[PDB]
Amino acid sequence: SDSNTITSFQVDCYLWHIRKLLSMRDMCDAPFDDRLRRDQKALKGRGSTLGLDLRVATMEGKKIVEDILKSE
Amino acid sequence: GSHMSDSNTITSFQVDCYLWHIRKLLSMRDMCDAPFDDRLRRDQKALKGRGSTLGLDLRVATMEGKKIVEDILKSET
RNA sequence: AGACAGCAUUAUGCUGUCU
RNA sequence: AGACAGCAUUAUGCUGUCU
Repeated sequence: SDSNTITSFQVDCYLWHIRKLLSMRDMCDAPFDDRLRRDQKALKGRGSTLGLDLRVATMEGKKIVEDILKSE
Repeated sequence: GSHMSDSNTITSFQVDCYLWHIRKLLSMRDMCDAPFDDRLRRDQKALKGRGSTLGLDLRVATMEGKKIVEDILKSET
């Protein structure tokens, strides 16, 4: 395993989760939803390549993002 | 005369600006991999083009995006 | 050699926004 | 009709992780 690869996957999962929440509240435009769909497929493959549950990785990404924002 | 776009087009741009800022922080702390930086560089380009088309300053949209992201994260239940 | 993701360029099809 | 961003598919060149 590569730390930065893992970290970047978990962070990408968390930001997808934020984007998904925006889309579910019907607050995004169609190209935003198009990127949502592309990235969802992409994260399934990245997670499977890494042997990581996407839900757990999303939770870890949240922790990471909170830390890097706290350090601002 | 001139019109600002629909609400959702502006919201998506502001959210993307703010999420670009979060991603950039990860890169500046050397916590990302190389493809992640590749996407960072692509999207910084695209966001400048979008902001120009929209008549919006991405530095302002970033701060708006910050508020939108926090209001939906707090409201998440 | 394979799996996976991306970037760049290309061609084709399309979506959105603005004018 | 144009500008911008994107999505899909194609081709070419790369980058990264894993086996």
